[PDB]
Amino acid sequence: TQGFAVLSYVYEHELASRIVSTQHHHHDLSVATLHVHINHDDCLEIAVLKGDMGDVQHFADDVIAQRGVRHGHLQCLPK
Amino acid sequence: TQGFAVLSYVYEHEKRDLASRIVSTQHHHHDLSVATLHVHINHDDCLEIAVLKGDMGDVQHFADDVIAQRGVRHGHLQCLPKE
Amino acid sequence: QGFAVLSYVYEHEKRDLASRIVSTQHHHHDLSVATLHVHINHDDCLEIAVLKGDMGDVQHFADDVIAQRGVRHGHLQCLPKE
Amino acid sequence: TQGFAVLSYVYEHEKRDLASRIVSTQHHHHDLSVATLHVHINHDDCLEIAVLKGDMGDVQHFADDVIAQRGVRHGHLQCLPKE
Ligand SMILES: [Cu+2]
Ligand SMILES: [Cu+2]
Ligand SMILES: [Cu+2]
Ligand SMILES: [Cu+2]
Repeated sequence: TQGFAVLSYVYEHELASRIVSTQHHHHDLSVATLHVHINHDDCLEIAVLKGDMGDVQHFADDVIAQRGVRHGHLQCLPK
Repeated sequence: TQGFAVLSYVYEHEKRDLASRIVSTQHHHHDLSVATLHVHINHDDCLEIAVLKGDMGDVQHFADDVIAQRGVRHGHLQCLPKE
Repeated sequence: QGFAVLSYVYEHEKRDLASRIVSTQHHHHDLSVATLHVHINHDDCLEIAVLKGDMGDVQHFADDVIAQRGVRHGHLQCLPKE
Repeated sequence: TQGFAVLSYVYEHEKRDLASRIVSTQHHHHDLSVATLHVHINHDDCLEIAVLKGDMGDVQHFADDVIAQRGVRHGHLQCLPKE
């Protein structure tokens, strides 16, 4: 199954480097990411992903199952 | 003078006590920040586009500080002062 | 009192729908941070809007978007102040 | 020359035919359009930042056409050719 997906999460940046590195390990899955600096400590990120829905879960696992990542949510949009 | 601005730049996410520093200064100045768009342009390089809002002088000074970090390339500020 | 992530899919060529979505968003521009738009296919757009403010106001605003005829896959993640 | 580019511009959202044309052109050139960030800067005006990818001739021709529409203001292009 192919399609798009939306992966949102909150984290304390002071981890930011690890998450970007994690996304690049799957960068042909990534379309773009929106980042909002919600307070001095916390970041809100929303990554839009495109491709195989199995690759998507692996991306989401690598990000969401990390310590420090909160409020994770994956929405899949299969074709 | 108030307004908006678009600050863009490219950096290497591995060479990244820099990555930590870029996000850290945005947070120190988060009153200026609206939102940032990040595109992974290849395995090594990140394009970031930071939309800023506030006093154009403060925006300029902030942007210069970001661009002056070793490893930030293609640093570019487009100012949109209020009409 | 918090943030939220509003995400939805719609057909951009639907003139009344598209006009209504952006019109509601501009009426509540004070509750809006920024929106990411990605083109899904020839017909369909994916938008992700980050919202900020009172959770009541933010939810009512999101409901006004999601209730529009033609908005698909509408989803709201509320992120109340911690 | 392949690469990326950052195209930014401002327009009034009440110009519905202009708005529809901007998005329809992005979908027409879907290969060129990566993603777009939109900020509702006030009740009337929109700021959009489109990230583009492709041949720099194609990207610049696309940007010209957007900027050439009456009602598009503050049109700006930053070209990032492949390094
Ligand atoms: Cu942040
Ligand atoms: Cu990156
Ligand atoms: Cu679209
Ligand atoms: Cu707008």
